[PDB]
Amino acid sequence: SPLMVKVLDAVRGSPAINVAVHVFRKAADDTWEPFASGKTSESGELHGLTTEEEFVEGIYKVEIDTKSYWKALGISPFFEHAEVVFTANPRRYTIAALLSPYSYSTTAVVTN
Amino acid sequence: SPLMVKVLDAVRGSPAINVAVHVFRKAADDTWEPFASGKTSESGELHGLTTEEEFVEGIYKVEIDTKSYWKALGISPFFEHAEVVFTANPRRYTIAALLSPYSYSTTAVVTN
Amino acid sequence: SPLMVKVLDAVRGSPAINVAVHVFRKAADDTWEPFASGKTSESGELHGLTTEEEFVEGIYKVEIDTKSYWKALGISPFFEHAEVVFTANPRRYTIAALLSPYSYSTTAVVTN
Amino acid sequence: SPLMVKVLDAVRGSPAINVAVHVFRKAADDTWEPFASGKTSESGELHGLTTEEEFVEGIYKVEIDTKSYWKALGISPFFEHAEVVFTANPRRYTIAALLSPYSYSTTAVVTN
Repeated sequence: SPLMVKVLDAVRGSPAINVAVHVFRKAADDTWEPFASGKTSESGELHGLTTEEEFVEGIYKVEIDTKSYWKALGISPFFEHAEVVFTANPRRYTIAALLSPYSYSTTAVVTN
Repeated sequence: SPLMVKVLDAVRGSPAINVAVHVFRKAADDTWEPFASGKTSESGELHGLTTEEEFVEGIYKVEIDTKSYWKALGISPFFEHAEVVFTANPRRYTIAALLSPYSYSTTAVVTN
Repeated sequence: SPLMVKVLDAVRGSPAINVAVHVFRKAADDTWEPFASGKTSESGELHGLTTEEEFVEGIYKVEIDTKSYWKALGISPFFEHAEVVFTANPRRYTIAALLSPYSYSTTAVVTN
Repeated sequence: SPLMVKVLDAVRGSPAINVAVHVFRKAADDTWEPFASGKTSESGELHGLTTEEEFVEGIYKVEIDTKSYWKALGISPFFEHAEVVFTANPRRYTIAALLSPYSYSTTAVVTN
């Protein structure tokens, strides 16, 4: 998958497991259409989101839903989800995210 | 204003000046309606976004548009904007954001 | 003070109050000598650390002690303190730090 | 190695390659003695730092030297190195760091 997402938990010092991630792609009419989605594995990583054939040039939004994640862990968080927008046009993108109930950090690692 | 936004630049080590910030509020029909917007001042701060009368309970989205900010500074960034969602229901909220072309961090400071 | 330190708590979404901050300056013999220290106020800010006369060119280390901070709040943290080194030679420096038991972020805002 | 270090570059959106990392362990006399060191590989990762036999309980400091890293890339950074202190006593520790010339973030991921 040319797009991968990795999520860590800053409160517990662990991979964030079973985090829902949704990806959208901007359509010709300026709407966000669902493109791909998944849940992080035990390693905090989300593999197999998309493929090189499907991941064409475009404007993409990656949404990470934190509310459900924190609640299963017994936390009611302030930040409920985080979103980031970028253009695809190097050809492997990793979005690495760090989660806390009142803070998020996201970084793009873009490689060959 | 019960909602304030402060933005810093991690590349240049400065307040991020003239950053466009848009705030949306989720409507009864689950749509994001425009609620408030502004640009950061020389201090990187955005004051007067809203008021206690207007800032009622609800689900809010704060969007920070980085593309225009980086371009005026001669940078074409990878992350184009960042969004965070939270519920309003302490009664002063500060969203502090740190900007880089490949990274964003946002933190909520919620006080009385 | 040409050097200011501001600390936020990412777990609780608040200023980090009463955080001990120590500043060292590298001596001619390559040793870190105590230069200035203080505790953050209710706003999470540490004012009056030093003065323009005292804050001469040099290599400085800012150390932020998190162990005592987290314990008073009932937390036994993994990261016990964080340190950053920079050279002083713009003329107001703010070190802004964000604290979690398993994570720290520090940013320099350097202005006139 | 029960201790691993991974470093990313927030300016360029890449693994930070050839970053010098030094690890110290606090001695009986309260001095920081050199324990282990290495340089990050092309993946931004530093493997083989230590072993389970050598990595006994103690207070450890991980120092990441950014000055040399940024200069080879044509940057003269403000933050010259970052240090974090923790106690070892889960049994695999990953220190993940994100680098910018005016900002650093470090997170501990502690697993089995």
